[PDB]
Amino acid sequence: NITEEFYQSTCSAVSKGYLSALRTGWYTSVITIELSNIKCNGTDAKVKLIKQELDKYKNAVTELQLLMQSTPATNNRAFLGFLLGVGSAIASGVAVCKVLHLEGEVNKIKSALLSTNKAVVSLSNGVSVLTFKVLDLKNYIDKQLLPILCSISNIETVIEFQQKNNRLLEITREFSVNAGVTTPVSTYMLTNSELLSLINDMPITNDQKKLMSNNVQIVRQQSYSIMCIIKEEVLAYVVQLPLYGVIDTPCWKLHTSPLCTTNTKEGSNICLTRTDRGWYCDNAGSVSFFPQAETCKVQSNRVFCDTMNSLTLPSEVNLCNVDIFNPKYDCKIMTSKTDVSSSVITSLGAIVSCYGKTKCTASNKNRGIIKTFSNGCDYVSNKGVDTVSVGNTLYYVNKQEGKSLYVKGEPIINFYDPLVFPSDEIDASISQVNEKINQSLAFI
Amino acid sequence: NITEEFYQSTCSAVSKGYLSALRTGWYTSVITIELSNIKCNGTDAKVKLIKQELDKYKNAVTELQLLMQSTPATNNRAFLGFLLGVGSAIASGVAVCKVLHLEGEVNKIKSALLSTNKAVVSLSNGVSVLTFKVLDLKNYIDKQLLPILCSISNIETVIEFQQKNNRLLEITREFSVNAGVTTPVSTYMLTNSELLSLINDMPITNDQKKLMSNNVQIVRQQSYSIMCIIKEEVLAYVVQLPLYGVIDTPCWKLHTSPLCTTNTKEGSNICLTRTDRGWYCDNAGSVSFFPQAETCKVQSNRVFCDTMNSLTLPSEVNLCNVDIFNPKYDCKIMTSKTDVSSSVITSLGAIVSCYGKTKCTASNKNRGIIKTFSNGCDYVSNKGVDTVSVGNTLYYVNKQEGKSLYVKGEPIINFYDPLVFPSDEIDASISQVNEKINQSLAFI
Amino acid sequence: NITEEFYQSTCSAVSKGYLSALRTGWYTSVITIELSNIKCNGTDAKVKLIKQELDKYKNAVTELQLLMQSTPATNNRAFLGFLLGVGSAIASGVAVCKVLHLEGEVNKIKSALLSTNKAVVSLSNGVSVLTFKVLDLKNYIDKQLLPILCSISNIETVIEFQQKNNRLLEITREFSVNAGVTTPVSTYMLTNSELLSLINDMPITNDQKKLMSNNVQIVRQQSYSIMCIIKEEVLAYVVQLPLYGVIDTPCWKLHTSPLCTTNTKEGSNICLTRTDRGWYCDNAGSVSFFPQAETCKVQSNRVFCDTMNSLTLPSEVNLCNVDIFNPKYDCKIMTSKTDVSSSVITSLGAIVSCYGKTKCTASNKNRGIIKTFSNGCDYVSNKGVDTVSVGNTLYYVNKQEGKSLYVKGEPIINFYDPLVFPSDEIDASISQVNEKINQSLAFI
Ligand SMILES: *[C@@H]1O[C@H](CO)[C@@H](O)[C@H](O)[C@H]1NC(C)=O
Ligand SMILES: *[C@@H]1O[C@H](CO)[C@@H](O)[C@H](O)[C@H]1NC(C)=O
Ligand SMILES: *[C@@H]1O[C@H](CO)[C@@H](O)[C@H](O)[C@H]1NC(C)=O
Repeated sequence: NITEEFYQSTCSAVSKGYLSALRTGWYTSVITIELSNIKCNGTDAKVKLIKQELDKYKNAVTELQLLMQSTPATNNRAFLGFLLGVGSAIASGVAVCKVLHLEGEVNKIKSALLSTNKAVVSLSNGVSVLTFKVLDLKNYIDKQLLPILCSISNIETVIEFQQKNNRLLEITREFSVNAGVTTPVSTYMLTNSELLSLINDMPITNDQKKLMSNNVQIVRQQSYSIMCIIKEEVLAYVVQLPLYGVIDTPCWKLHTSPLCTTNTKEGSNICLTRTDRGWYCDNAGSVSFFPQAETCKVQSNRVFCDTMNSLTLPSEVNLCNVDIFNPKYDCKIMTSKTDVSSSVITSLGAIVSCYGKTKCTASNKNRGIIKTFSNGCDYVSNKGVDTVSVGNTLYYVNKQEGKSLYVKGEPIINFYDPLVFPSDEIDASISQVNEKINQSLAFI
Repeated sequence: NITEEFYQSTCSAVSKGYLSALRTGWYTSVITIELSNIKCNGTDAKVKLIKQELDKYKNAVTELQLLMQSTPATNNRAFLGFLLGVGSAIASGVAVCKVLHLEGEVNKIKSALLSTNKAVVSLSNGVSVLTFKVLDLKNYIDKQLLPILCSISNIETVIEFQQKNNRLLEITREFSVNAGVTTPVSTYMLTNSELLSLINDMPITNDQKKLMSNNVQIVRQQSYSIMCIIKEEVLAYVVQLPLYGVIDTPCWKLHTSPLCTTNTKEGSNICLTRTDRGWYCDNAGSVSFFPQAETCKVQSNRVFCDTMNSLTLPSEVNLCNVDIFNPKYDCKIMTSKTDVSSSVITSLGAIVSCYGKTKCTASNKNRGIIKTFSNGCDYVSNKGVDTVSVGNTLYYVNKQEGKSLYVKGEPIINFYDPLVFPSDEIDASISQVNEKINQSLAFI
Repeated sequence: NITEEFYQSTCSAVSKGYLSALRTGWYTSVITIELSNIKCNGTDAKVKLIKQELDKYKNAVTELQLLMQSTPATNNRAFLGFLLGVGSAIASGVAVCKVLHLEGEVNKIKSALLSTNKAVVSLSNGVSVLTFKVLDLKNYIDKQLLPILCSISNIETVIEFQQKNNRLLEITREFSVNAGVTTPVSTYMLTNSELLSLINDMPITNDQKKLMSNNVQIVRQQSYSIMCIIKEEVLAYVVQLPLYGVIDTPCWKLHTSPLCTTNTKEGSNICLTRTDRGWYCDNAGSVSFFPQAETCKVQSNRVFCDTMNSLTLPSEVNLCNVDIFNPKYDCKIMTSKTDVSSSVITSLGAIVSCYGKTKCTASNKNRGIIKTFSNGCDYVSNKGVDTVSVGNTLYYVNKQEGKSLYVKGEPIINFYDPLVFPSDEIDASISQVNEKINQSLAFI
């Protein structure tokens, strides 16, 4: 299943054996709530609580109408994460909400949901969306609360109205503190049973349905709830769900740590770090590279990522793991003189970069220290090891089952003459450093 | 209204036509909740629920008193975002909460709100703050719950007490998971009707009132709720609201993308990227520049930003868009050899940086691909285009109405000799690169 | 108590007088909720609300069981913050949740909590954890709701069941929008009274107990709630609490701002910035350095940090404050030509970097401007000063009591010849710049 390989030559480790679940597109659906357009002298304590809860309903509608006085929009951005492009996440959902403001477009939705709660509607611009009516407050108020307008009430209707109205109030609270765009999509916007049935009635493959149904918590974190329109007794908000066009392709996570020399005199040390760490997944002949591995969510061996946070690299980028000096791909590195100690916890072990006077160890629960790292970059597997200490920092290692492979090799930092080594190169590569050394050497 | 101009020479696009709403200061207000200092043998099921809800009230007060055992403080920080300064956001509100601990200062507030819920109070240090009493639990408990202390109760008082007490419990929950400082300000801290009336009774211009009232959801996201003091049956917490001293000045958003050469042999390419992307707004003879455009919130054509996240640049910075080689301002760029493909979704179109073997296209809903980008930096408008693909990444473009202008020009990267081009310069400019090239040329 | 020293030579200020509270480890506890495995024809309005609330209970259990279809895991990352290592925060808690899936392990917990709500249990792998039963829904349903299965009910049982079931529903909502791992730990996962007693029954020093009890809001923000297992009528989720192995050691916060020359001709200026800003705390003969001071939480004079976000540096790093040219430690700086104006609000004052044509002032509430900064880097104390203005940005200063010391000195940027000054060095030091200048000088 999950395996790992550490490369002593480049101070890096690769965790193989994962499967992909990349979000490639969006599916926009319209969630609706039918409202009541409702306009005594009694002071009954049972009806006073009804008038109180009914005023919470009037204010919620007014608050949401005041909220839609403008076009919904989220804040847009317009190691190697700074190389990414800039997208507009809710651009697809906003385009669907723009259509619902066209005249007669809401009446098309209101009539389709007249005899059922769930319907597919083709909009005027051509988009085929799935529409869902999740709360019929119009039917409840006009059939139960209106016949009391008095003092013909009971305590059982006060409780039932507070329950039905509570969802509208909570949806309002979320939109009020999020400027009408929320993520992840809470259970008030879409309950678990509603989401599961929404996924089932969705035009996707059987493999996409089973994937989304077995990982609904991830689907929520990758969805947006966009407040849309209140018109003609209909409250509509667009839910924007992820499409996983890439499923079950190989994925692997590259971990990197600084590789420095271990000379005794302080300051005369040179360092080198592979900057291409992150998640990699095979995707359509290329490799989708996610520089900020903190953007992907891992469930057992499934990896959920968003292509918006990816670069599309040639598959030859994998050669940097075996031979960082290969002539087919220019492997990205950074150079530095900052030889500070740290550790990187991998999927099945821990990389340790111990330099200077730092105390680096690997311990077990009952027995204590079992390995003492010397100066340089080293690695230990989580088999038999429970914690790793670098300086004053205690790292817990991941206790997942898997086999690691230690690939011995000469650290490539030893191949560089420190006198002509180009320190302080942040976005560099093997060929750039060689081109810079060749200039410094010719100038001597 | 909204227009856009793409500059082929520098691979950048400017979106003009926006209006400003910059937060320049803070207005601190004091929100109060009057508490009851309350100290049978019956087992009535109606009174047992009252004793349960009353114990939730006692614990909430104790939890908030335990919360104020120290001075409230938020975590402080002390492309071009690293050039920003460091502020203390709640420093103004904390100074107001420090005054409320002075003796007799709380009694001044308690007496001002005796005959009304809303009052302006001048504190001892000279600050004139607006005080609001939003919940009188003291009056409810002492007039309704105290007369039952028994078993003279009904179910209608159990429900009404749970409703009034629920707000205090929720305010407590928020402060417990936020260390007494919350943002945005939820509807439990300040309801929509309370906030709107607070804005109305605020000493500001009529233009500031209408702006804040039409964008209350933004005012929440730019406000802080600071837990303050519990003393003498009074629960006080400071709400810190934004002041928009700059309103309706021109704003524009600068989008930049890497500009590289398109030579066939891999690695021999040089790249150049304008680093001055972000939001720009005219402000008091200068230009307020926001390097991280993700910090500003856009509502239709209004742009809400915080001057704390801005630099104050000369208005001559606008010359970099027309002539990046102008002698009046040193335009900021970065150099690199990393020619990776990406796209930047603009307000009215999309910039495409296609390099190497990447497949870059622009498509429509029904018809599919309509443009195939060649190697280099190019642009397409959202008119007729719905999606843009770079590699394995699908970008949805913004469907907002507006007119774009394509300004043809020679890409400035072609003006540089690659042999003496200074690659890997992150925080550089046009003059710095020229000064570095002149040194490499003189040394040959 | 709190003091501050500004160094005019290096444009930096140190705030001394704080005490440490560094998280060094984790303590995992198991929170349990006993569930009821429950399987009429009446339409009574009192029993219909019971069947409604009972179906919310069935769905909550089903939703949580569907949530555990995989191993819980959070998104992992694998000025000087980029030098930090990479940990797995919930690795310790996940290893405890992995043990609860072993057969018979849950039955050990179920029997220990049979006669009490609070117990210490030694697991099969050897870990001694504290187990807590916080909700016995099994006892409530089987003793009160089961005897009605009808129409023997009252309204007092509908309210009491909605109250007890509400906590399970809220715990479910949090786990649904967080993929089973939440932080901070809300009051639904662990109430304030439960947490305080959990801290009391914890195997730690008396000093750790009093510290955690007086700062429970911080303990929440540094804890994780990990959804674990639902097996044999037991709902278990692991709460992972911080261990503060370092307490009451000296801490100080280093603030830095750009130091530039003030020549009249634009562009001919060189800049220099100390990059070692952040929090420093004495820790076990070394110094724990936190490069991103926004990760530490300050309560009065106590500083709560996490060693996972720290580097372990020699105590000689403190010499950079008095003598940045000391031969014992290579002080980290960055070089630049970007002379932009900004301010840094310190604990007791404000650093001002005024360059070019920027208007930099320091004002008071009633009197207005009292100091006008000239070009260069300067400092003002919060005594008598309420606000600081740099350009169009208004900074409020911290009004905390304390004494500042202005240490006069020649700005070290004046010691460098601009013709051979190495601009655009991001991760550099004093010795690196000298080594680069010596090369440029020998080449002339
Ligand atoms: C200089 O370039 C040549 C050819 O590209 C290469 O073989 C040699 O190793 C380079 N020199 C250094 C010091 O990297
Ligand atoms: C060198 O500097 C001069 C004057 O500043 C300028 O005209 C020339 O273009 C520079 N050379 C290069 C290669 O940029
Ligand atoms: C060159 O190095 C020597 C010895 O390390 C030092 O004394 C001198 O100041 C350096 N020169 C410059 C310009 O920094």
